[PDB]
Amino acid sequence: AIAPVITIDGPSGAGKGTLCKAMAEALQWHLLDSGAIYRVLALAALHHHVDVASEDALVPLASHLDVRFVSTNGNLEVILEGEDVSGEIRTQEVANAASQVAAFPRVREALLRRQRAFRELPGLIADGRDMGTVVFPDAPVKIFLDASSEERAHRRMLQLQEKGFSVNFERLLAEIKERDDRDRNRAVAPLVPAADALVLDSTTLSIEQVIEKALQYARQKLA
Ligand SMILES: Nc1ccn([C@H]2C[C@H](O)[C@@H](COP(=O)(O)O)O2)c(=O)n1
Repeated sequence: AIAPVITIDGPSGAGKGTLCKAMAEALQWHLLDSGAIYRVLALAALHHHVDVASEDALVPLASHLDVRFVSTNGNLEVILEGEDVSGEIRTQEVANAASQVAAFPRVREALLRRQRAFRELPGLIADGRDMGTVVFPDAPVKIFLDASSEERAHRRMLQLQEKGFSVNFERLLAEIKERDDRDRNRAVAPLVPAADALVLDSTTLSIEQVIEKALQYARQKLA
């Protein structure tokens, strides 16, 4: 309950993950990739044949979901039912399925405790959509990392090409656009910056610049 927390909310592909890892390292604080949980759940639904369009069927899945995260030894390691799925949850599908699953209010609430349990001394950087607005309301440090949707798409495309996957800009743009709209239009706990959240727009800023500003702001408020 009583422990500092830095929330980093923002749309898809805004670089929250990186920014979260970089700050966790610079502060030797714990990390929480909330998206990973939603993605893990969606992967459980697929394996256990649970209808992703059914709130009733997802709830029992959510409350009894056996997940597990291991310390970022250079990377994150997601474990479902004792099986490293770290790569499988990083596909487009799952990502689409996590959005879908994420829309049901009853589901989110059934996951509330698991996320809040990451709040431990000395600190916790929390990456998600509603960390600063629902999950940890009283966070002393709230950042809303964002960009234009065109930029985030270009970055995503360039990242895919690095790994050698075919790409299309138009398509990718429509992929995230849909994703955000869903997470933004959602009647319960939608994407939206907390009033006291610092809006970080990284459109023209390099990666180091983002970290630089994020850390400057954090250290200031946390003394
Ligand atoms: N705190 C969060 C994190 C994620 N999501 C949902 C909407 C995102 O589309 C999806 C995957 O998020 P991420 O790409 O950050 O893994 O899960 C959410 O509703 N709340």
